[PDB]
Amino acid sequence: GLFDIIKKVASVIGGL
Amino acid sequence: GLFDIIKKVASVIGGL
Amino acid sequence: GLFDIIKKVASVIGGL
Amino acid sequence: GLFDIIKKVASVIGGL
Amino acid sequence: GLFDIIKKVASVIGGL
Amino acid sequence: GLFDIIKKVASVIGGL
Amino acid sequence: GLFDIIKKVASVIGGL
Amino acid sequence: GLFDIIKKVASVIGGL
Amino acid sequence: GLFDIIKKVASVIGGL
Repeated sequence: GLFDIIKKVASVIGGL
Repeated sequence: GLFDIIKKVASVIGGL
Repeated sequence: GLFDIIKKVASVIGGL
Repeated sequence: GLFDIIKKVASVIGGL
Repeated sequence: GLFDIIKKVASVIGGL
Repeated sequence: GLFDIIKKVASVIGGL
Repeated sequence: GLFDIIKKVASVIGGL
Repeated sequence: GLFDIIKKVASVIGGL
Repeated sequence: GLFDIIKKVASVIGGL
């Protein structure tokens, strides 16, 4: 039982 | 039992 | 039981 | 009477 | 009577 | 009568 | 004789 | 004779 | 003879 919401985000990823 | 919200965010990731 | 909210944020990650 | 010029721009909007 | 020029700009908006 | 010029700028907005 | 490798990069250019 | 490696990078360029 | 490595970096350039 978990709730997760990722919303209205923008990113410039130099890593990963 | 957990609630997580990540909202209206932006980033320039040099690490990772 | 936990609530987490990350909201209206920006960062320039030099470490990680 | 007004002049407006938005030129050579790029952005990563976390808000709005 | 006004003149506005926004030129050669970039941003990572965490607010708004 | 006003002149405004915003030129060659960058920012990482934590407030707003 | 030179070696050049540009790898896994992303950018938001306000200039140029 | 030179070796150059630009790796896992990101930037928000206000100048240039 | 030279070796150069620019790695896991981020920046917000206000000058240049």
